[PDB]
Amino acid sequence: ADTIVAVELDTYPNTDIGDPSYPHIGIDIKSVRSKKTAKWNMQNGKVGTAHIIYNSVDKRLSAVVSYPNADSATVSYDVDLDNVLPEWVRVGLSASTGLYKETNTILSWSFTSKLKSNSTHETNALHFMFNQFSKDQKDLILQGDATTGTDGNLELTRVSSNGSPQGSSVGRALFYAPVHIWESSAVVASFEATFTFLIKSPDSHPADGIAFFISNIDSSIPSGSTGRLLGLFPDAN
Amino acid sequence: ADTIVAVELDTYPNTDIGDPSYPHIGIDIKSVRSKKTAKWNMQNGKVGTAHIIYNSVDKRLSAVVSYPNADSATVSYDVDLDNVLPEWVRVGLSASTGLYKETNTILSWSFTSKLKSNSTHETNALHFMFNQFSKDQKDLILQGDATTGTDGNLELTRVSSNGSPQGSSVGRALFYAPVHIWESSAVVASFEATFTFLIKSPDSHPADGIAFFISNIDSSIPSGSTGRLLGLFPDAN
Amino acid sequence: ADTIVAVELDTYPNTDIGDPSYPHIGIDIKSVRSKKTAKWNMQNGKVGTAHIIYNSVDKRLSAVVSYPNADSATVSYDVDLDNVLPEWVRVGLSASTGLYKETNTILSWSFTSKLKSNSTHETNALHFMFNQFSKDQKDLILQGDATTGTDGNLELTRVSSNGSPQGSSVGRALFYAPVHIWESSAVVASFEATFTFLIKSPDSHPADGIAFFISNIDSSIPSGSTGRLLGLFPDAN
Amino acid sequence: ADTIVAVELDTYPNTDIGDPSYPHIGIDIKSVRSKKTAKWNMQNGKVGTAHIIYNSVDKRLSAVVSYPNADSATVSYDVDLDNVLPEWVRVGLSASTGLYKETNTILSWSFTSKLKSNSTHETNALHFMFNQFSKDQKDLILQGDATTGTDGNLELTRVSSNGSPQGSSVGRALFYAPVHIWESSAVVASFEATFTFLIKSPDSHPADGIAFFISNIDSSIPSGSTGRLLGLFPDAN
Repeated sequence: ADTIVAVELDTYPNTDIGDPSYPHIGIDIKSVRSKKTAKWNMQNGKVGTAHIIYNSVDKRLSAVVSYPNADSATVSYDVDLDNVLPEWVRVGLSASTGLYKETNTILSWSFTSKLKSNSTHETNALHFMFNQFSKDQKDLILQGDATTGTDGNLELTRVSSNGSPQGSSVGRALFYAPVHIWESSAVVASFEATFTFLIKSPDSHPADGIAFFISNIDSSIPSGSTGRLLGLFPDAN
Repeated sequence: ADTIVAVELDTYPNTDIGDPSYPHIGIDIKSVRSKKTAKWNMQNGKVGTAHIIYNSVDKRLSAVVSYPNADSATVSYDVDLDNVLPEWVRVGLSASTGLYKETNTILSWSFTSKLKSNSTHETNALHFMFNQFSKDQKDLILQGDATTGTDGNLELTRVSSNGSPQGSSVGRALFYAPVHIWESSAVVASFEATFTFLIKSPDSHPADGIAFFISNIDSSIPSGSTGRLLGLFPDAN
Repeated sequence: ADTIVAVELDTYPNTDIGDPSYPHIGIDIKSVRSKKTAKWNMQNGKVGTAHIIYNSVDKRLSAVVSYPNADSATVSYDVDLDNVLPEWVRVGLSASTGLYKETNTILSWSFTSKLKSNSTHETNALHFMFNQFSKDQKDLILQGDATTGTDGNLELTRVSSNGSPQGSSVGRALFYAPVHIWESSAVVASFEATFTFLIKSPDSHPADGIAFFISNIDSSIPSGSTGRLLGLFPDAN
Repeated sequence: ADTIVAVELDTYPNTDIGDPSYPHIGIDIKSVRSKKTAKWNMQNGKVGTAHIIYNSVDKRLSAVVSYPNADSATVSYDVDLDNVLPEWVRVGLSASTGLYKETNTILSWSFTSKLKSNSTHETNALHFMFNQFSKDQKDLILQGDATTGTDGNLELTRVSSNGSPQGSSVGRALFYAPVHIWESSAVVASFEATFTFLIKSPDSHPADGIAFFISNIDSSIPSGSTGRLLGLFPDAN
């Protein structure tokens, strides 16, 4: 029943559901079948960085993903988020594995949201930055297999003692406080998110991916959303 | 049972419990009997601004209160907050009225918290800014008589339709997300808070005050904490 | 010879050079003949707010202008700033009067610029905020008739002792430090500017306007750029 | 003739001028003879981080220096900066070598300054962050042997082609824009600086150190200020 808007880092393409034949970054609006995609030259075992931006004037959701010493990949999609999401939402990170696997490690995550009203100097804002995750992270709602504190990192999916990633795993982390993305008097609403990740797999075909998402505040992991469903969607429709 | 650290803007001095004979700003550490106070030339009906700062290196809690076109009042107290408060806390605003009354209106509130670890570029941070309050403020926990949306403001205590403040009222507003003020690897922890208020009363002796406070995450208004207890303390001890 | 990109608040339309028949907001790219315009319901004597945003991924310059209690005006233009401006630029405010006049008062101005590289956590940033201007503002380059300190405000054009605006006046204020808007390794470059202004005139036809601009670092007021040229352009071509 | 306030990371103690017998961090107020010092367990070849903080209410300059996986060193000194420095200043980094040497590499540098007035919401601020230095850094004033762009870093002292540090070298980098640290209506003025450095030397006795400093805007490297004088002082008095 959840309303999901997500930017996915898809490591394992599922050609049967519309995905192109290569790893890619995509913009999902209420469906795992990305509205827009871009080729992503994913690097197994390297730390990458994803930047997501949006503003209510342009109504364009854009994302850039890069690795040090390499060219970046970019994808954009024209979408009015006020027509898709509710006034109050929660933001988070999600990841999954299935028959194929990979570590879905988050080393840092920052988010800034601003609502500027027509009143003079009337700016509402929220900003959080995690460069370090502790074992008891009270400002995060951890769902599924997600855990914090392992090396000061956030492990979205299960990783065994020896560091090996596990299959059929799903986990998400949402910021505790709801985020206001629309107000009747707002002249401009905008946000920017940044996260660094480490996707590693002993396999030649790692899976399934990581996604930054925005949802209704009471969002929970849908049943059997491991694998291609990224812990965000109930089905492949 | 709550653990309270507060900076109070005391409009009605209670000489019977140690308060000096004039309105004052004070620093309360687990007791309504301020550890330190400073004369405050309170102005009925004018908008004022309070700034509170602290850092774990200096271990000094300081606050400054001012009104436009006037000199400010300042108070400081040497206190190691790690020895008083738990690792995770919630921050908020509290106010009360008793036999004497006043409006306890908050027009804006900002807070910034930073935890810097010994790891290179390892900074965790939280920042929120409210310059406008809407009727349904989901990122705030409103307790007691506190309400939002009235003129885009936060009314900590009850105010009737005609704008007149009510007696025997108590209310608090806490930010939804818990705040991390200590971590084993932190080299410096600091915060700064700023809020603008409007205290107005048709009476010559307005009461009782507004306080910025930090407490255990599950803090609630103590029984019969109206009046001099500022919705923070269970007794005058 | 200067390279100018500007967002103008045009109070006096010059139909002879292409302007629509009403006050408007426009986006100027190296010419006073706006590439794009939008109707602006200017209010004589009221304080307004302008917000300008841009990012290198979307390559879209957008601006929103509003007044309290009123609907806002918005204008956007698709332009790659890297193809127009040099790597290093200076940002500022400009205003002019001619036969017709108005006060071109700036009460506040903020600017944030970010350059994010492909290196992990490699973010360069610049941010300044002026909510108050002092008589000797060393971090601003004042050109022409611009002065600071009058009521803690920045007066872009000459205003006499009695508060009356003067005709045939031109002035600009640029931030002292050059701003970096492009780097070979940058994956995303973005900026946002906000300023509050007070345009007042004893006349029914106030003139000429205020503009936020970006230019080459050594930019100076072109000869005879009073009136319609806004202290930015050498001619009306 | 310059007015200097500095926080030094002294790698080579000069017992003849008062320094303790070990590497240390010190707070210098117009003299190379530190007002206060603290033992610093310097690590040759490791990247460290220094944090400096101050505010006009407490009038206490504090600094913390740390390395990953190690305990930090801290030093504080009670000093009213308004009684030492002029209203407008420039901030920067300085370093030197003499008969003994070391690399004085800066990998990142951030600074935030705030001036809060008694007027409602009257906050002036300046913030810059360098996580990357380019060959032509126009927003920095480089003095002496200082250069940028080498590996995206700032080399305060001369380093040859093969990476070996050179002796008798001195260099400084100041932020281009002057910084306002006092205003007649300011109720609180504060700043915080953070920089990461890499001090490496092929020698067992590296020298001489790095210092974060604040000075009059027109400050220049004093004659023969190599070695123990850190490019900041004209003599050892």
